Amino acid sequence: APRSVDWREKGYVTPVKNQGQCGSCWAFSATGALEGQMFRKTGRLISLSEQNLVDCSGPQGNEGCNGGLMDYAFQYVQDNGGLDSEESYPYEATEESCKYNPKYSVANDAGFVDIPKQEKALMKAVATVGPISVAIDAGHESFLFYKEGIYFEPDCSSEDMDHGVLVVGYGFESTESDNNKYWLVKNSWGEEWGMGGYVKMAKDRRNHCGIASAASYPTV
Ligand SMILES: *[C@@H](O)CNC(=O)OC(C)(C)C
Ligand code: NA
Ligand code: NA
Repeated sequence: APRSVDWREKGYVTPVKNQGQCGSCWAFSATGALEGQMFRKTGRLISLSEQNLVDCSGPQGNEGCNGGLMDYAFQYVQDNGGLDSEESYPYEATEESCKYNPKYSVANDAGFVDIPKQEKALMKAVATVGPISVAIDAGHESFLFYKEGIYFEPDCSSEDMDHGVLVVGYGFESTESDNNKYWLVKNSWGEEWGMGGYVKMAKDRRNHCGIASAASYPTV
């Protein structure tokens, strides 16, 4: 596979968004992955509505601001036959009744693909598909204050994830400890967090923070 990949350079990735004080991380991860696959299909980058997923994808198993799963969101889009644009169905950071309107749908999918729970399989998927939805353990103060560098948290769990994010690539940089490899991860806490809203997560350090344990993407 390539040693470095950055799907932002190829135009697959919208700007960083902010979920606010709602547990909708899973909706931002899913829109990010579908935004990439729709651009790969059509050549158009269109920002998609998280509020649409928060309000409407409960029948697929999601729970609004109390959590959800990207795969449940991809299933909703398939079941529903559409997903509205971000401009048409803006984000309010609170759960409300479903207001989906197919006239303003700009995306679709036909299911999704779950990646084997190995970082090597995640690398192959990032290298060949585009941005991938992933779940991580972000429940540590170090993750809140992250500014730059390769994030490594020794108390991070590989099994108990609490936050959905989006792998847009991977790469490397020389470090003190010679643990030089990272996943390039888009968060949804605004661009003031981390590095313009991105974080470099330690790669090939034993599935650090669980980044390869629930990885998937939508099929378009
Ligand atoms: C993020 O706002 C809420 N966390 C969440 O839904 O975690 C997973 C279920 C692990 C995606
Ligand atoms: Na919070
Ligand atoms: Na279903």
